[PDB]
Amino acid sequence: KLAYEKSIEMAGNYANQFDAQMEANQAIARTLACTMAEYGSQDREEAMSIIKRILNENPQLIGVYLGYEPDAFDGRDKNYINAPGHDSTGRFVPYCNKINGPVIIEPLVHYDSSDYYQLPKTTGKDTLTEPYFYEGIFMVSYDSPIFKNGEFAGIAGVDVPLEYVDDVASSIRTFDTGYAFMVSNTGIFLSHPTQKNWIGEKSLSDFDVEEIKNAASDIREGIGGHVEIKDPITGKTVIMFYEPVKTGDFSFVLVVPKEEML
Repeated sequence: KLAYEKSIEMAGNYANQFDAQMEANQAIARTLACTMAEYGSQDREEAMSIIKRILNENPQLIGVYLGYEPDAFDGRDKNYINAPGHDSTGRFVPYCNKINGPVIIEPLVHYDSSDYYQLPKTTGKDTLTEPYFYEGIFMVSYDSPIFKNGEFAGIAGVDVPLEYVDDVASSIRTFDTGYAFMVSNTGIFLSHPTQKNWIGEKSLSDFDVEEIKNAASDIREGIGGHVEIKDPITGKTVIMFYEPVKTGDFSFVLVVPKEEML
């Protein structure tokens, strides 16, 4: 009980440690969105220089981007069809990034259907995607709607790689063999000390174990808690403590062998 409470606080502590940098990342996209909502100068090259500077000043990001509705940045998509950083629409959709090493700007893709654009568009709200792999890079995307004259004009977003999560989480130790990992709001592993292959690929809700499914429900709803999980075949019990990460309701999880705690 002294053991559980201390573990509850430690999980909460780490959850908020990860949360802090996420709030900062979210604030970058949001402030870029506020700024572009007031931006009347219509200078595409200048807007691409602004996103490239924000990228280069934030080493924890891998992409900074804007994507606009037809003609909503400067009324002139027809003049930018297939220009550098554009596609065949001429919409202003520059994705400034260093996914492949060097910084380049190429057009966003799937903005007519993918959540990073469509959720801001239909909800009017800031959003954080679930984690995914793109071109070999494990990441999430934070996006904020740009409102011009009270109408949705497009989004400002930042892509955030998550490799550092496993670097940090998988070296956390508690008691004798207690360990830690982070998951996303739908329970997708962002880290794991031994199963690198679960990262980005498996979810808590995939485990055929009542207690783990129950943890994943709470996690989905932003709820902290703990469960006791007994392995009938090894006889070993662990306690799995999970505490919400407030930005996106991800979750920081500590797993502790019950005997070590008493």
